[PDB]
Parts: sequence; C-alpha cells; structure tokens
Amino acid sequence: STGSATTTPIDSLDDAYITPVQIGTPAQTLNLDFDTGSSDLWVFSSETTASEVDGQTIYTPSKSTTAKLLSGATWSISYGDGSSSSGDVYTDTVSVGGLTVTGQAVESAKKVSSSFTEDSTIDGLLGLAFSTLNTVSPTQQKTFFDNAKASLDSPVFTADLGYHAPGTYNFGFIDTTAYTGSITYTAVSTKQGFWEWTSTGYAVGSGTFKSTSIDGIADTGTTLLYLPATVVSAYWAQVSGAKSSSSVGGYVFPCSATLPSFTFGVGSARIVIPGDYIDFGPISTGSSSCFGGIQSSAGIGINIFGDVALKAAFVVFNGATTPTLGFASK
Ligand SMILES: CNC(=O)[C@@H](C1CCCCC1)N1CCC[C@H]1C(=O)O
Repeated sequence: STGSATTTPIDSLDDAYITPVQIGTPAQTLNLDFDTGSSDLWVFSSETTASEVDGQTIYTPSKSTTAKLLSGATWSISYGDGSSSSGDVYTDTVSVGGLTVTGQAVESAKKVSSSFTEDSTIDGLLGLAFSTLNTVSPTQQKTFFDNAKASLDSPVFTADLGYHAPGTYNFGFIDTTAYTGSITYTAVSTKQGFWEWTSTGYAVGSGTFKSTSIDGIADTGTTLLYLPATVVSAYWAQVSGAKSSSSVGGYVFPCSATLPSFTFGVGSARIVIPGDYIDFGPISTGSSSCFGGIQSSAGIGINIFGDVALKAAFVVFNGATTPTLGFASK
C-alpha cells in the first residue's frame, strides 16, 4: 500500500503545517500537525475541557462505530516549547492520504496547554518519531507509521514541505519527480528515539564551507533551525544590525535586511536554504525588527533541523531495519 497527503502552512509564515487525517467510521477529518520529533497521535476531542477548546475540530469517539476504549491507558506529553497535553486512549481506524491503519491508538485529550487552545488551526499531532518515545501508559503504543510499515510497498515516508506553499507527505514510496539530482542518505541513530543524524558542516551565503560534525534531529514539528551558538553567530554576523535579544528570545534582524543563504552538509552533498526562508517576519505587527529562522540550540540540549531546514529539501525517512535519512535538493 501507499498514501499521499497534502500538507498546508497554517499561516503566512509557515509557523507549522497541517495535514488532513481521517479518523473513525464514518470518517471524522481532523487537521493534524505531522511531527517527526514525537511519537503520539493525539487529538482535540469530545473529552477535552470545554474552556480549553477554541475553534478546533474535535474527535468524538461515541460517533465512531469502529472506536474502542483502550481500557486503562492514559497519556501525558510535554514538548520542547513548554506546551503539553494529556488524556485517555481509544483505538480506531485512521487514514492518511488513502493509506489506512486499523487499530491505531488515538489519544484523546482531556487537557491541553494554552498554546494549543490558542491555535485554532491545529486539531492535534501525529507523531512520526520512533515508537519508543510514545507516552501511553501502561502499554506503550505504536505510531501510525510503525503500524503501517509492514503493509507499505516500501518501509518509508517522505516530507516535501513547501516555502509559503503547500507540500506533500508520502507513505510507502519515493516520488522521483519531486526532487532534482540524487538523494544522499545518511546514518540514523535511534538511541534517543529521534531521527538523529550528523551533518557534515555548513556555509554562510557564498562563504567557504566549514567541515564540522553537527549532530541533530530531523523534526517536522519544529518551525525553526536550531544550531550551536558558534554556527548561529557566524550566520547572523553577516547581517547588518542583527543581534540576539533576551527580551525577544533569540536573534532578530532589521526588516530592511537581505538575508544570506545557509548551506548544510549531508555527507558530501549540500542543501542550500535560501535567505528568504530564514525570515519569520516582524516580531510584533508593524515592528521594524524581524525574527530570525536560525536560532541557537544552546538552551535545548540538542540541535534541531526543523522546517526552515527541511523545507529546502526532499527528505526521506527510511524506516528499514537499519533506519536512514535521505536528503535531495528540489
Ligand atoms: C458508536 N460507537 C461505539 O459505541 C464505540 C464506543 C467506544 C468507547 C466509548 C465511545 C463509543 N464502540 C464501537 C463498538 C461498540 C462500542 C465499544 O467499543 O464498546
């Protein structure tokens, strides 16, 4: 089998991407944030505290003839931005872009943090990291991808995120028309449960390439690119007036600037992030200060190749027995 679904930026800055997902019988379609940095599929639901729901579409298991309570199972998660959610668990039929999984754990939120409530466009998350990170207790559950894997033509999924435009998540096949040149594959460590890999270095604009190992994760659920402070300082030093602001919470730059590109290494190959991709707009409406798309990972504990990096590439998440990651230009 295969699946293919369009993913769409939630706003004009690509702050996140949502993908329609069919849950239950008859189908209930929710727009979920596909997140290769976590491993829970959770949704706003008929069980979510009323004051914490504001415009989201909810999953109502009582209206699904294929829903079953996963008795005694609960879940609780907190993400890197400090947001969180928790609740109980059902199993149900879940389809993405034509690909159907029966008995998928669908985690129903009873509580969500304010950042989720405040975002009316995201109805939940669909985790695509390794199932060892799944938070369901006392019986850990498999991701949608993990459940689908044996039935897929090939045990892979691909992320083709657009810049200020829709993109595509494919399951079970590689669309050779979706990228240019060849795909460079690189080793993955699953030791922390992430799609963790090592970049071979970087360049700023037209500068010389710096060969240096940068360990990080490929995370579709993170908006920006988080790299070591040395790397991030070297980038913003090429932008007149750019500075790190503790009050704002990262590097800002004059909205009048033309941003240089940023290149990262994948083996001997190079992925170029155009300068415009690194612009996340006025820090507040009308401000002449703009927020940068490359930020320091120093206070995170891990480097994160988020959407700013990934949208510059066609990315293959290879879930074979020995997992790997592939990057192509497009
Ligand atoms: C109409 N859907 C349901 O009644 C749900 C049930 C699931 C748990 C509570 C919400 C509704 N199932 C489908 C088969 C019968 C029943 C069950 O699991 O016992």
